[PDB]
Amino acid sequence: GVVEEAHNVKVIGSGEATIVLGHGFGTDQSVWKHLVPHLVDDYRVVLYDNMGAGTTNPDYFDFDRYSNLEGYSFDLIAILEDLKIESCIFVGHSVSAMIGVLASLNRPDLFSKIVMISASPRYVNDVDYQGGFEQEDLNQLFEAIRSNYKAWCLGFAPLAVGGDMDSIAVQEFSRTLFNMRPDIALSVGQTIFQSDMRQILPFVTVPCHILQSVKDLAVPVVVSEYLHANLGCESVVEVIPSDGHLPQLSSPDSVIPVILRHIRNDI
Repeated sequence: GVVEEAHNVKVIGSGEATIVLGHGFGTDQSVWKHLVPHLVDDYRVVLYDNMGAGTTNPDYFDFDRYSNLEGYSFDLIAILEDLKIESCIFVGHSVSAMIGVLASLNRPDLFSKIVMISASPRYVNDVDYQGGFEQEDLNQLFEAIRSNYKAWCLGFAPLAVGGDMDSIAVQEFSRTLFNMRPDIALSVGQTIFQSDMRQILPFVTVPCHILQSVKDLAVPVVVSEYLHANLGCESVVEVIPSDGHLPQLSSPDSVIPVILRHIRNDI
């Protein structure tokens, strides 16, 4: 269908047991390349790209629709409905964790579990909340994006990925990041960095597994604690001894076994 094509949907396997994987800003479904091999024997695996990813048609990026994270949640529900999926485990990386959470408020019946990787409900600091960023520094970031997108990508990618700056993962993320149309990257970056999902956390009913690197440029460890304390569902936190915002791509040996444990085992 047109929705599935537009999001580059891939479905691997069949049967009831289903896992759906959603990616974060700057990357695409390829971020899951080290996880998927360990899932396909036990699950029907669904991969898709967020609208606005470099692998998607920019003509389909409706700025009004995606001005709130709910637009992405509607896309996710649409994909699940089109594929006739009545229940899944959802694994959400970065912004996709919150997209899955929002989708679960509208259709909790569609999700049995949410596994979050590098999630945050709020990046901007206030006097009683640490998200990791002051507004002035976000403003500088947006300025840099608009000034020279390629130069910004080259400087940002090693910081986001962490580890050695010359790594394959850094190069890969730099490529997928620059693959986004610059106006879409700027718009999406603003929408995500300015988001606030804190207030809806108490309404979540689907159990959540909260995973992150101990060193993550965009997610202070206190954010995992905040999610755990404020989510209205049963939840569990595991901070991984890894570096980076895309640790399933850049540090799979330490990160993949943790993700698999949380997928396979309930709280």
